[PDB]
Amino acid sequence: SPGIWQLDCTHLEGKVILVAVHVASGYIEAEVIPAETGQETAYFLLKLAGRWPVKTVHTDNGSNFTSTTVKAACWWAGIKQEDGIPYNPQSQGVIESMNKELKKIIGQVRDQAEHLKTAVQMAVFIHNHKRKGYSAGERIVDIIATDIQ
Amino acid sequence: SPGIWQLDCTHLEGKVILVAVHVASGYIEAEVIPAETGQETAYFLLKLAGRWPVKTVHTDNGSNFTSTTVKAACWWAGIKQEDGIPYNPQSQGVIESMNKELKKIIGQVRDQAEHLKTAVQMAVFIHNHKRKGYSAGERIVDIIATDIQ
Ligand SMILES: O=C1Cc2ccccc2/C1=C\c1ccc2c(c1C(=O)O)OCO2
Ligand SMILES: O=C1Cc2ccccc2/C1=C\c1ccc2c(c1C(=O)O)OCO2
Ligand SMILES: O=C1Cc2ccccc2/C1=C\c1ccc2c(c1C(=O)O)OCO2
Ligand SMILES: O=C1Cc2ccccc2/C1=C\c1ccc2c(c1C(=O)O)OCO2
Repeated sequence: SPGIWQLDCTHLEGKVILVAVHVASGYIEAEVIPAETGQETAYFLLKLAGRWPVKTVHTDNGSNFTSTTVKAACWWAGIKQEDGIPYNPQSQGVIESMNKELKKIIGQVRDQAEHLKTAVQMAVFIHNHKRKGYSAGERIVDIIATDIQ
Repeated sequence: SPGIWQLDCTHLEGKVILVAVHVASGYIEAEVIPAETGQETAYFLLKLAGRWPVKTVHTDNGSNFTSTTVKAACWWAGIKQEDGIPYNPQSQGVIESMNKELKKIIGQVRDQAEHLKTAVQMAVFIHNHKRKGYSAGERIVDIIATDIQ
């Protein structure tokens, strides 16, 4: 489980927000794209895996699970690509809650930037620094450092 | 020490690659932009500081040191913005070497993707995972984990 991430795609302002959550910590990275394609999802996973030791990804839907470009990036980066089926139903709920909480934060900051993408990165920052006690950013570093050592 | 990063801007294919290096580990994040502006540097620093606990940044040149947009982002994210002057000249030489090494990796992958931005993220991945013995990605997590405790 230190290597497990989940993809999640949510919509705001006619645009798509692609999120990766590190399931054990709650830590996230996110970006805005005009629409979810395999091309964009593949690039996002390549960025993530160069930054954190991503071993497994639960993909967000069957189009990205099937996408040959996503499978190419998962092969390149050494990621085991998995489906995203909430074989555990508390999964659907945790992700829904995250999207509602991210959108709330986005609305709390939205007036401080012109572009949605800036607001989304402000919300990533506030989410990862929030203590709840340790923050998600502290949790992920502690988890992965324990895994190394 | 655990919160110190250095900005570095290098050029390839008529484009600019903006790099942040975590000085104690060598770990990097990077992006391709059409040219270095305060706007893009500000956005890049907001992304970085949402993902790692960025306390101090040595800016790469005086235009980004002066930029009011850069200063806004550093204020928003809680980053101490510093000049980039190698009061220790070892610094310049280290950054030069990194740019040469990154360009070398980029050339090694360049034919595997159409777009430079993809090649640069492949190079970020190879650089962060290279063991030296620990990799930069391992060093950064160990340093920050040690700091949290
Ligand atoms: O062919 C491959 C192998 C590979 C391995 C890992 C990641 C990407 C690619 C990849 C292509 C590609 C994919 C998405 C992109 C993208 C490109 C590109 O060709 O630059 O550009 C932006 O989003
Ligand atoms: O260790 C990590 C990795 C990480 C990734 C993303 C965000 C924060 C962190 C982080 C630590 C942290 C450090 C100093 C702070 C701070 C926090 C925090 O609250 O997250 O809050 C104020 O000064
Ligand atoms: O005014 C502020 C306060 C602030 C605080 C933190 C980061 C950005 C901003 C910021 C503006 C901004 C800056 C760069 C951008 C950007 C925008 C934007 O307005 O969306 O869009 C992409 O690069
Ligand atoms: O702990 C971290 C944080 C980090 C950030 C970026 C890249 C790697 C790492 C990393 C660990 C790591 C884990 C498993 C590996 C591996 C490495 C590595 O070599 O970096 O190499 C192959 O299997």
